[PDB]
Amino acid sequence: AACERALQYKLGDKIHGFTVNQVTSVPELFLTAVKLTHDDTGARYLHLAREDTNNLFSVQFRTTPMDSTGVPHILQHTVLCGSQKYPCRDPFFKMLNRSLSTFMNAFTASDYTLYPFSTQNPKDFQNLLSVYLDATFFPCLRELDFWQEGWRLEHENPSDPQTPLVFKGVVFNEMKGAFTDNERIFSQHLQNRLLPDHTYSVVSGGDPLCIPELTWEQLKQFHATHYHPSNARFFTYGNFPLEQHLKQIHEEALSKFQKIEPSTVVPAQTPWDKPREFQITCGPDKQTTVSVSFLLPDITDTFEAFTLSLLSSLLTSGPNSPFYKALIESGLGTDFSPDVGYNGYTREAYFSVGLQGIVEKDIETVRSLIDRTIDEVVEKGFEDDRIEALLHKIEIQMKHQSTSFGLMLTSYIASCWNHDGDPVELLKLGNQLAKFRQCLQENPKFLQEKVKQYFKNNQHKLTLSMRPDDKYHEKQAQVEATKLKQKVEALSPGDRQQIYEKGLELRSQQSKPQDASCLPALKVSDIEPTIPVTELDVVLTAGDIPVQYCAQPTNGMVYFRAFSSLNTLPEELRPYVPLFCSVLTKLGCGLLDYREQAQQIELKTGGMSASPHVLPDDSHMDTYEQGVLFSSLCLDRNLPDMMQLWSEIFNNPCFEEEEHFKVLVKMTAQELANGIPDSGHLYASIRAGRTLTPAGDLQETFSGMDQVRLMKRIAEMTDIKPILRKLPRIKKHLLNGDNMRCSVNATPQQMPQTEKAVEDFLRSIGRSRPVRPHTVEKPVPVIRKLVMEPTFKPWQMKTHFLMPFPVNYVGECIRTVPYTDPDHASLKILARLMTAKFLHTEIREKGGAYGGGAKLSHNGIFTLYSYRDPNTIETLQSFGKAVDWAKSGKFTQQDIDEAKLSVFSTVDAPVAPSDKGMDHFLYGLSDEMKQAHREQLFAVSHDKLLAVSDRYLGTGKSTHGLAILGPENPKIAKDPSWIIR
Ligand SMILES: [Zn+2]
Repeated sequence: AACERALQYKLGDKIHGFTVNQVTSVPELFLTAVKLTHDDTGARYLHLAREDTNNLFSVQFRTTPMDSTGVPHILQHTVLCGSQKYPCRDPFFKMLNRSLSTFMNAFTASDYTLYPFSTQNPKDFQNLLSVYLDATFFPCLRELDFWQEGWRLEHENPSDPQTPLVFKGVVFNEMKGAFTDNERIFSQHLQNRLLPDHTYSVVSGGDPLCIPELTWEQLKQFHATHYHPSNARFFTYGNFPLEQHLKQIHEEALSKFQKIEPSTVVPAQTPWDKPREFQITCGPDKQTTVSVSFLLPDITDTFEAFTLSLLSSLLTSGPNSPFYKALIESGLGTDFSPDVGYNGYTREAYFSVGLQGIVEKDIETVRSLIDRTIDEVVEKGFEDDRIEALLHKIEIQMKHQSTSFGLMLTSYIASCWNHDGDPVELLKLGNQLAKFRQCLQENPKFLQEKVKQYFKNNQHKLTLSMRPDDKYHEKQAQVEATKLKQKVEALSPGDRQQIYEKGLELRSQQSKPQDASCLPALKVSDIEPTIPVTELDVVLTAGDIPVQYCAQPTNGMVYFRAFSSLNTLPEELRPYVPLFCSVLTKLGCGLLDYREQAQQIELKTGGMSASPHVLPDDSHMDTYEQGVLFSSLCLDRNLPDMMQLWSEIFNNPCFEEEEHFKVLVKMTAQELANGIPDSGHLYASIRAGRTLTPAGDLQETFSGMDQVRLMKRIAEMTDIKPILRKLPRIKKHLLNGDNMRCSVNATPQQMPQTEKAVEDFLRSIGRSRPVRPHTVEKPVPVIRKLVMEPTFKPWQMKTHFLMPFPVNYVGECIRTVPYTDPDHASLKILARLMTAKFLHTEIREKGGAYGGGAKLSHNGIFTLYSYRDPNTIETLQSFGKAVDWAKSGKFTQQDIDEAKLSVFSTVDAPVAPSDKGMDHFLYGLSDEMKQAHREQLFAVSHDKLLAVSDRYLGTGKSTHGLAILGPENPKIAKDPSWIIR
């Protein structure tokens, strides 16, 4: 075992230029931590040895911008554009298709940049390690790679210098879209105002109005100052041998450097003498946000950070928390303000609390309630059972097995490590918990004293309020048009000529097919021919309810799911099903009111939820399954309590709870509205697909813009009673055992108790004709009752949702073929091929959009999309040209092999013990069906790819749907084939 092998390392051991400084067992996480330092550079290393085949590498640099140009963000994009050992264009994106990685990305936080990848293949790991090391330490930083990724002046037609110069660039648009999210605007300003003295006062990602101030030389300087191994932290996780990692890191990078003292220290924020307050504005959607925030200690004091994080949870988490009762239940707002709770990304942490959706006349009342709540907590402290619930919640987080543990761990330790803290102390949760408990036993006023010290008597307090401006982005555009004009007018004739020539040069480099034989690569033969079979046992229970049991190493956790059909539900009630689902476990049950119920759920489970699903059939486009998925998890010992809760929720849910219902509705509506820009492409594609299949229509109703708008309507109702009365009607057709199947994932030793607890639940719920005339029994590989609409006819629609956004989100959906159709595998390969070889270049590289690609869903919907796109019309035109390119067959066998690697990267991604058997449980596909599909994927050839392109994607071949979220577009507005919404 990897963790055992690492215990053999001794202090003082020398390995490939590193010295072992510490070896620590962390048995609660089944791992051994090895701390090392590189001898010559002083670079810090942490290896977490654990029996996990999904290994991760990351390198972290302390990056401290002193302006809002976004230099560390733009640098992060640019280092991935070519390096000394791999000078070809775009090593990172190319490696995405030459690898079987489980994760490959890069992130820029406020004061660090982090470069992680993960994979379960050891050769692949070495390959990706060499590319990442070369990119971060020896990057090309070519002027034109920057122009592409950062910002540039470019003629609207690069080969026509009489066309106007405009701003373009990937990060430029990425950040425009990031600050389309009004919570992100608030969150950025909060940090900037609370920590105004140093690096934390600026916009590290890039303020769009500041980006064009960035120069190429500034970009290179920032790299020279921050990207030295003395300024870095190296991290590996998993069961691959440490020695090979150290050998690569030393020989390919660190051996070329000597020790420096980096000029990258982030100094302490000097505490204020008196609180401050500020007001800002932000875009339209009466709706004022206000928060109060407090500066907290240095996160490098790990136990104090741990204590304050838990304290922040006690203060703000759930309907029983003091701030929830005082602020959310007050009905003064819709939801908590952004970044509520503990914020520990910055050298000094901070706590924040407040509300959004408040009428401006209520700001002072909110501020007063915040102060009154603090005084009350100081005086009365916290309920002991809530503290037990929190410690229980942490136990669940400790025991639950995830597939991305390495990524979670490096992200969790990053900020503390950034400021020379000790990441190993962060891993010792058992110690931290025990010390926290001992601190409660020894001082009964421990938490009260902490609240008094950090909240009541703390002068470093910020009140920030934000109010919408209906012309927010318009004013930004006007300022941008202004700055553009100033730059352009300043151009000498030589400058204009340089811009023209370099623009043409960049376009050429973006167009010319290039040799990539530089990069390492796996081969298709490195893909496993078959997959391990999933073992499950289906037992008919409580008569004829099928229950699926899947024994897994869940580490003492039980995962329960029940699926209940929607086939008997009157169709008029369908749009209210998502609302029903969101409040079902939150309104109280039986003798438990909503507060008692929340406490029991927090104390006894890791969560209990219901959600509506539409599950497409594997063989027929116009057949689907519809129902509600009930999902929960708990520790072994709490299983009977969990099922008792499910029994009460199914039998006696509190549908008379009108007050709390209104709170939940307004929270849900607020959250759905806030999340639109971040998921803009998803909303576009859901709309575009809604007229293509019966399932698609239902999905729009459940989770599309229609559902967002319905929730917003409901949240504005003066009398919510007519809605509330629909809930019992829904309960009647759903909360029973008439059309149900369940699943259980647990350890084989926990299985026997679980079968009994599950049987009792099923016997405890109600028992004893589909509203659709055509229902069909589809046996598995459990009879599922599906809806088929044999007279469904797809039709084309084009919808433009007018949004006050500075960028666009575009979706085009095309009806193709279901999973078991042999052409499905070809279309799946084609989606990645088109993304990698056409769409990424046209839409992102040339266009400047943050994202552009194609994908194929299980339902057979082929979707082309863009994300944070400055274009609309040109993007739709590129979709058409992508199809023309596919039909031309102008791609190589190597391009196809790379598309396969990419697809299999996704398809063969690790599945958590809790999620095993879910493919079978939900979609009813057996291992035999998946393996057949896998073989079809392996057999996809060049001739098949051009055939399916012509057969399904060509004009007039299949039905298409289109949707756009974005601002006014004159051309679309004048086209009567477009619906404006
Ligand atoms: Zn970025």
